[PDB]
Amino acid sequence: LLEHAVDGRMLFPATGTLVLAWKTLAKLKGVEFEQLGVQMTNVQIHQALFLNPGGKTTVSVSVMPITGEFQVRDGESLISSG
Amino acid sequence: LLEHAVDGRMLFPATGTLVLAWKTLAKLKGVEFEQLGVQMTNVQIHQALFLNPGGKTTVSVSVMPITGEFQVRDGESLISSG
Ligand SMILES: *P(=O)(O)OCC(C)(C)[C@@H](O)C(=O)NCCC(=O)NCCSC(C)=O
Ligand SMILES: *P(=O)(O)OCC(C)(C)[C@@H](O)C(=O)NCCC(=O)NCCSC(C)=O
Repeated sequence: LLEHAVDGRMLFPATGTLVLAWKTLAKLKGVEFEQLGVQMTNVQIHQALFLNPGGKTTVSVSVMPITGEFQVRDGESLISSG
Repeated sequence: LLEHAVDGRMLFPATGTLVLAWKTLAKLKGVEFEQLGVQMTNVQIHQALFLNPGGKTTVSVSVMPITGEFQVRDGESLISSG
């Protein structure tokens, strides 16, 4: 993930919030993420996680059980929604 | 809560889900629910909840941290939203 930069700065991909919501619904459904067929709609990105070499960055996903609304919150600030 | 029936049907009050959502937000915030000023919007009572007299009913209120989307549910059935 360090090999994805934009003008030197190292950003978290915009498709990383899809594989994070897709790996959190699979857990919610008790299935392996590679055996679940998902369809995310109206995915929005409000900020950009700033990676850093030799460091650890944490992010909290939260998928609403029935309806299917998901967050990728990083504390109190939203990094993505859909 | 059993002293509220509609032609013999003992239903859970529509404002019952308002308090459950109100108390859940306070528990998420850590504050006491009586010290919290809330505002629910578009509270749909998706389906009716028939309270079981002389028994116990379970709900699974869920509030999204930042957006505020709350949801009262029982198993895989939706009972409220907003
Ligand atoms: P201002 O114009 O208010 O800034 C809005 C920003 C922060 C740009 C926000 O709306 C945004 O789009 N952030 C970046 C989204 C992102 O994660 N992009 C990186 C992955 S895609 C790639 C080719 O960069
Ligand atoms: P169908 O046409 O799908 O029926 C929809 C029903 C079952 C009517 C559903 O919308 C429903 O039960 N809504 C009522 C929720 C409710 O009971 N609210 C008030 C609490 S009881 C009271 C006023 O005594």
